[PDB]
Formats: sequence, C-alpha cells, structure tokens
Amino acid sequence: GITARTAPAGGEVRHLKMYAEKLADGQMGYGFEKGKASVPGPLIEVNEGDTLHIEFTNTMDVRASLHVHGLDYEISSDGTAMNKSDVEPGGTRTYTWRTHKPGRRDDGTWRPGSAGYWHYHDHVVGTEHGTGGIRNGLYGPVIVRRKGDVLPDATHTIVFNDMTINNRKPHTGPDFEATVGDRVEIVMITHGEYYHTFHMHGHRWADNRTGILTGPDDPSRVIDNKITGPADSFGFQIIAGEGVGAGAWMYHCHVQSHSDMGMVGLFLVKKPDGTIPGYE
Amino acid sequence: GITARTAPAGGEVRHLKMYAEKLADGQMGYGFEKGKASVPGPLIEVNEGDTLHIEFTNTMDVRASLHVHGLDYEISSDGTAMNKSDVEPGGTRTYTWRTHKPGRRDDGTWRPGSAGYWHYHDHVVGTEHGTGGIRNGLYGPVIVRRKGDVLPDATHTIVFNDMTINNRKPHTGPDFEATVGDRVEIVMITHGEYYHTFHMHGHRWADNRTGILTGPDDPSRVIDNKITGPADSFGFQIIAGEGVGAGAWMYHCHVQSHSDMGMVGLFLVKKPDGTIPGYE
Amino acid sequence: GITARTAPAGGEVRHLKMYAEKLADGQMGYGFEKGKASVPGPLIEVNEGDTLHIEFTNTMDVRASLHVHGLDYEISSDGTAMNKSDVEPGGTRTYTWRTHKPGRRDDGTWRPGSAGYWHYHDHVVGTEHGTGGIRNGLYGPVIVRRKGDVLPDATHTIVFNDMTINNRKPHTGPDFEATVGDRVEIVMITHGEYYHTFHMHGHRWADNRTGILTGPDDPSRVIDNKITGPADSFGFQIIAGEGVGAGAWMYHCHVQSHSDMGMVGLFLVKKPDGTIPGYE
Ligand SMILES: [Cu+2]
Ligand SMILES: [Cu+2]
Ligand SMILES: [Cu+2]
Ligand SMILES: [Cu+2]
Ligand SMILES: [Cu+2]
Ligand SMILES: [Cu+2]
Ligand SMILES: [Cu+2]
Ligand SMILES: [Cu+2]
Ligand SMILES: [Cu+2]
Ligand SMILES: [Cu+2]
Ligand SMILES: [Cu+2]
Ligand SMILES: [Cu+2]
Repeated sequence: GITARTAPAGGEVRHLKMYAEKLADGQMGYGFEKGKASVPGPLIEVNEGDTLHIEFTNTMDVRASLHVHGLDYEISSDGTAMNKSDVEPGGTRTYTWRTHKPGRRDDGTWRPGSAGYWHYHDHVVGTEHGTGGIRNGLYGPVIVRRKGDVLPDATHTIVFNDMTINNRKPHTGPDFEATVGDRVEIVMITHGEYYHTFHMHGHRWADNRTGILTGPDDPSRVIDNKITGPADSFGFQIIAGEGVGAGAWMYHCHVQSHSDMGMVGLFLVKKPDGTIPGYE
Repeated sequence: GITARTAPAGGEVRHLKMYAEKLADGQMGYGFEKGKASVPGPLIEVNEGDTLHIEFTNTMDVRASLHVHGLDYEISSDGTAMNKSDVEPGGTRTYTWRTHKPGRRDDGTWRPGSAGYWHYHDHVVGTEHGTGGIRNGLYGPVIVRRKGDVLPDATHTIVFNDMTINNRKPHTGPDFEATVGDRVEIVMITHGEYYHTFHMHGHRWADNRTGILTGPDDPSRVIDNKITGPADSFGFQIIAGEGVGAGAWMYHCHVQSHSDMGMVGLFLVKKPDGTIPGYE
Repeated sequence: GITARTAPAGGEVRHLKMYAEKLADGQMGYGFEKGKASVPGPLIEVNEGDTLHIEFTNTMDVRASLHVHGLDYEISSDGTAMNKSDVEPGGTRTYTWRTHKPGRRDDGTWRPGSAGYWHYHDHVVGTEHGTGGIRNGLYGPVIVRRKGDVLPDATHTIVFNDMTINNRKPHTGPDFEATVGDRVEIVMITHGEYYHTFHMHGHRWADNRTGILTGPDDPSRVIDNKITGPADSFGFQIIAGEGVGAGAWMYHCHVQSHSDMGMVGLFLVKKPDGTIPGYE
C-alpha cells in the first residue's frame, strides 16, 4: 500500500478491562464494560511489539478464564485450571499478552512475528477445555498487525460455532453492509464439534497470512471457499463489489445440510444511493 | 516453461450454450448440447481477461440455475432464487462470467487475478442451496489460466460428491489412462455433506495455486494427500510415472471407511507398448 | 541457518531391516529389530537423493505390507495386494524407496524435490486399504531433508489415530520434555475415520513445507492450530518456550469432545534446574 492506510510500528504497553458475564437468555459473553458483553466478544487489535495487560473480572457464579491463540504469554496467563490460571467467581486477574516482530536469531534462523488473525476463548467453563464456555459464547477475535499491513475500512467477525453463526438462531444472519469500493476485513473463526466450509458469493481472497497477495510473485491459491475446523482462525480483506457491483451477496457454510439448516448470512453491498439491485 | 505450451493472454468475448437435463436414471447433468449431458458437466476453460456469455436452457420440469465460483459476475448471474437469477422449466437465460488479470490498484495494493481451479453447480434444485441439484450431478469444472501458465496434455476431473466419485456406484472408478511422461492435469472438487482426503499413489504436487513449484524459492508444502470439504476446488499437474515408472496407480479417499466402501479409482500409467507392470 | 546444524546433500544407498509383529495386547507395530516394535513405528530420516532398501519381514500370521507416502517407488514396492506387493505370513520382501532433488526439466519447468514430512503404513491388514493394520498401530513417520534444511535437537511424532494419540488410552499423553531454548521438531500425522485440529499452547509455526519462515518474504500464515484428516502429514520446528518461558504447555485436538475425551498431552518445557512453574 502507498495510499491505503497501513499499520505503524508497535509496541506500546496497553491496558484494558474485560469482563465475563452471564446473559439473560443463558448465554455467556465477554465485554470491555460491565453490562455490555457481546457474542462474539469485542475485537482486540494491536501492533507487533505491543504488550497488553488485561484486567479480567469473572462476574459469573462459576470459574471462568481467558485463553489466547498465537500471542506470547507466560504460563501464568495460560487460562487453564491445570496451571491455576483461571478465575474464581467474582474474581479478578491480570492476564498479560505480548507480541513480537520477526527477525534473525543468533543461530541465523528467522523468528516469525506474532502478526495474524487470532482469537480468545474460555478454557474452564463446563469442562477443562471450556466446552461449555465456548458453546455459550465466550469467544472473540484478536488481530495483530505487522508494520506496513494494509488497514481496512471496517472489520467483521464471523464465527461458525457448532451449527450457528455467532450463536444466532438459524437463518438470522448476521448481515453486514458495505458500499461498493469499501475495504472490508473479515475475521473468520470456527468453534465446537464440526468442520465447516466458509463460502462468499462474488468475492475471493488469497489463502495466506493476510488474505492479500503481496504482488505478482506470491503463489498462494486464490479462493472463495475454505474448510475450517474447531479453533481455526483466518482473515482477509476484500474490496466490496470489486468487478461485480452492488448486490445482496450471500455468504454461508457450503456443507449442504448446514446452509439448508440456516448457516447463511448476507453481505449487503450498496450503491452510493444506498440501493441494492434486486434486493427487497 | 520454455518448451511446454503455455497460456496466451486473454481476453476474448466467448459465447456458448449450456443445458440442464434430467437423465434417464434419475440424475441431472449439464451439457453443451441437448442430449449430451454429463456428470461432471463439461470443462469450461478460459484465459484471464476473457468474458463468457452462456446461453443457459433449463430443459427440466423444476427450476434450475447456474452458479459459478471464483469468476466475476454481476448479481444478475448469481444463479440464486433470492435474486431472481434462476430459470423456470423450459426457460432460457444468459449468464455472464468475466475474469480479470492481476495488477496494481490506485491505492497501491495488488488486485488478485481470476486464475485458478474453480467450478459451477446448481443453486435451486431441491433446496435454495441446490442440495438436490448437486446430489443429482449438476456440477462441473472451470479453469482460468494466467498468461504463461503451463498447459497439460490432458485434464481429468475428480469430484468427491458425498460418498461417490463422479456420482458413480461404489468401486467403479473412474479410471484414467496415461503414458509415462504425459503432463496430466487434475481438477479436484468436493460436494455434499462430508469431508474427504484425496490421495494419489506414486505422485505428488505443490499445495499452491497451480500445483506446480515456480522454482526454488516457493516454500509451499509438497503433498500427495489433501483434506477437502464441500465446494472446495483445487488442481495440479503431474508427469505421469515420473521417477516411478508405469503401473496401475491407485487414487482414493484416504478416509478409511470411504476407501473401503468404494471411493477408489486407478491412474493407469502405461509403457509405450501400452502394457502396465503387474496389471491384469 | 548459519550456526544451526543443517542437512548435507544426499544421496547414499542405505539398507535397513523392518519387521511387522503382533504385540501382546493385540496391537501391531513396526520395528527395526525383532522384539522391539513400536507404535508409532521408528522414524526413518534420509536426505534428498538417498536410496533406501528395506528388507521387510512380516512376522505375523496374516498378510501385511509397507506403503510409503511422498517418496519415489516403483509399482513393485506399492505395498498393495492389487500389485502383488504385500507379504505372506513369515515372508520377506525388499522394498525400495528413492528420493530426488528438485531441478529444471528439459521443458523448462521445475521438478519438485522429495523433501518433506511423510509417513508409512500397512495397506493390506483387515482390508485392502489397511484399515485394520492402521487401527492396530502399523504406521510410522518418514522425514526427507533438503540440502541446507535446519536440523533439530529432537524430533517427536504425534499421530491422531481415530480417537487416540499414538494408540494410547484416553488421557495418557504422550508427554514430551524439553528445556527452554531447545529446537524441537514435531511430525504430525492423522489416521482413520475422523478429522481433527492439532493445537499447541504457547507455540506457533509456519504453514508451509518446513514449518519455518525462510525470511521476511514468505507470506505463509503463521498458525498454532491446523485441521487434519486421515493420512495428512506435516511437520515443523519450534524453539521450546521462546518468548513464553518454562511451563507445562498443553497440546490437544481442539475438537471439543475429542479433547474432553482424552486427546490431550503435555509439552513439558523445563528451566535448566529441571523445574516447571506451577507443575505438580
Ligand atoms: Cu487448550
Ligand atoms: Cu458448516
Ligand atoms: Cu458461490
Ligand atoms: Cu483454543
Ligand atoms: Cu451459495
Ligand atoms: Cu471420503
Ligand atoms: Cu499412498
Ligand atoms: Cu458453491
Ligand atoms: Cu492407497
Ligand atoms: Cu480430534
Ligand atoms: Cu491455546
Ligand atoms: Cu496412506
């Protein structure tokens, strides 16, 4: 990018609060604020090098925790019962996540950076693998940017959790809206028991770290369909309606009974006047 | 390549006819000609930049459609009931598929080309996700070449559709024949309910866009076994018998009960005299 | 690497003996020595260009064979009943595996090398696809090094075989030990009926051939979770505790009922004094 906005260098030390709470309908969610928990939990986005101190508070009546993929954490912040890293009811604990930039090691080899599309979830509700917590909605996305990564206009999180999208009832979305030409980022995560295949009409991306081709030398497959299983995460960016125009573009699990049973949503791409060809 | 044949630049405007018909045994297939429908449907192969206008005719007594992966289409050619893009019985509709070359966008980023191994299928028979159409045989392969892509001697399509290969009865192939040294292209597609793993004896390929390593810098895994789920597509080329000689080489799903129940075929690689060591 | 040990050029002609035997508890395993069979079978590791002649002896009362992924073999060493390549009870057969370096073909294209993480298993016990042999433990890892590949301090093999890790009873590991800073290689293989997702706490790797990023230009996704199905194999290296320190780090299938039912182990990373923070 040379006109798109790109990520700066980290790393700052950042602090934030998270809460786990039971929702009125029986679900459980994370939130940055007591009373404003969501499923998925809020996006946490940092730059390679950042350190994040999370003051986590379990407001529920059962033990709960916070476990992250991909990022550096000491065993103190594992989020597991086994290393006494979870949180008693009403309790409070400070988790620490660090991230690093890539570079040469002394042995001459190349250390990978932390950058990528990751996620966090509970590891102790219902079972010692968080099966109950995850089923109830205790998951959320984490993005770590490499210096110079292209930044989007908007980021959406899509989570295939067992037979639901974002724990929603069958055939109730979510739907997302964009205007032709928007740079839209998708963070796609899978949880539970089943494998799925994520499919998007009218759009495609690269099957690599960023979902974007670096330039003509990148041999990564360009795809519009990807098989995923529990705790897989990936992400990409697309230009809404690029080459295809406005429309009510479906995304869905392409497993046939899954889409049939409601794992379907809409990517609503609008003309500037806000209209969508052949929609309602 | 510098002696293998390679793809030219597109794009021309191309026209063709497709038909959907019910087959005598209950299946449904696509064809370029009325009376000559097949499962899989015919290969459609174009060059990046080409535009294809498909005059599609539903000869069946139920609504049917044509939905493509990967290629650019306006929402008019979605192939879905939702955007009134399917076709009434006996009806005729012109779908339009476009393809583009990669290149710089104004923001300085890199737009991916359309090139790759794709497929088309019905989206409205039986359910609004084409579950019935796909089960009955309404699928086929699409290949889009990048300028300079290596062209094969022959292309074969292998479709894992639920528990069948190409809708065939258990243990009935298909089998494919080559002579030692042939450049054979495989287009491999999955449909239905189940995940599979595609495996080939005696041959391997690169897990990237083309299935071929560009040269020594490509870090892609070289494989002979790949997990696939519904609506996944990939493709590759191999040199028949390279380093291994002639033989009756099995390919199969490596899921153990699947191969046991008949998801097996033969890649028959022959010496010039047409004989195969230790075969029949 | 420029201080890590790296692989030399092959290829030598190497000979070895393998045996298949029934174990006292009903399982079946491979071994380099009669009486010392294991599940997984012993690691076989060679350099690109090597040739390996394996004098294989079936010590069991049923026919059995040796089938390899990835490596060059003539149809004589297919390991299948179909090409009369298996071994009668008490019988002995010499299998031959070859490997090649990458390079230009005459047509100007690039031939892939044999290098990668592969495996071997039976193809005739119980069924003609070795379903019984594989279930009983007749599998093992094969590594083929490219010249200049980084060599590890230790290699561990993790095999998801149906609902077991390395055919072990639920919740019995295996556990592996390292000291902070060790270069640990993992060879991960899946067998049987089911898909799994392999997950490691505190560590991540590159999703390419070697599991290592070549340098800053490699766009491969960096991951800590990977979906695998029957007969998939991959491998990687990590630095034990890099950025995270010592600890009892879990690895497990992330399919929720699988981890719940016991597909869990420990990567025990120790301080030099041998202690592990918050472990026992
Ligand atoms: Cu875990
Ligand atoms: Cu699904
Ligand atoms: Cu589609
Ligand atoms: Cu997890
Ligand atoms: Cu669709
Ligand atoms: Cu299968
Ligand atoms: Cu094989
Ligand atoms: Cu589709
Ligand atoms: Cu086989
Ligand atoms: Cu599993
Ligand atoms: Cu984890
Ligand atoms: Cu195999």
